[PDB]
Amino acid sequence: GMKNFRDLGGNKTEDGRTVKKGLFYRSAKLSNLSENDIKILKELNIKYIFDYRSDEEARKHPSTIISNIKNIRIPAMRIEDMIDGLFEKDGAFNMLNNSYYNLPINNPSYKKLVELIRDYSNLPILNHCTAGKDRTGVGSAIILMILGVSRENIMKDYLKSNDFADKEIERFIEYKPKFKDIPKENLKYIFGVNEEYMKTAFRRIDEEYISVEAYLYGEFNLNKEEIRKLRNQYLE
Ligand SMILES: [Cl-]
Ligand SMILES: [Cl-]
Ligand SMILES: [Cl-]
Ligand SMILES: [Cl-]
Repeated sequence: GMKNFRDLGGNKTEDGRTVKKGLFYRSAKLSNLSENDIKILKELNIKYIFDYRSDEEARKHPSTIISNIKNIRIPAMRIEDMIDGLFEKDGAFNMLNNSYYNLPINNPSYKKLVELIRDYSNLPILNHCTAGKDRTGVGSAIILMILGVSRENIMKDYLKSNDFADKEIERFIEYKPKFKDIPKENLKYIFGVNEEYMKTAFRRIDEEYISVEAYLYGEFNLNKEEIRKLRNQYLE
């Protein structure tokens, strides 16, 4: 089917409301969808699929076409080798952390995503990258910030990608049995997500802005009254 897929609805906000279901979805890539997968997405009435991937990723893994669903792609970024040097100075843990540091500020992809979600007529939307975990992690976190979800609850939704990671780790060990005794928690830094990555994205926000509200105003021109309006539309 479709991997790492979930509705952001049901998350609690700091003001006591809950995000409405059926408006914001996130997933991993949408290539080689079955006709049943297409039926699911059509029955959810999704209007836009928002793709964070690079030109090369989209060329190698084109999304399946769905009648009546419009696709918008804007790149949000500018295995054996990763495993060996995983924790070294220039290794994959440090490099992925650095990617998260660079994601939330001056991002043309997230700016377009926020522009889309500012109008109810554009919803429902689905946002995805390749694994649905890093670029979609920060983009979905931004949606949740706009909606008023706490950092603790943003982190919980972010870490849900580790269920997909567990399946990806098993798939990888089938491909390369020589790594069957690498600690699974170590492979999760590559195939999954970790609190430090999202904390690095938060830290960039906090270094640049005194509050999440200031960040949303500075990066997306979302003033307080506009945030109030969106919350009244999208929360129950
Ligand atoms: Cl999954
Ligand atoms: Cl900016
Ligand atoms: Cl092997
Ligand atoms: Cl944490």
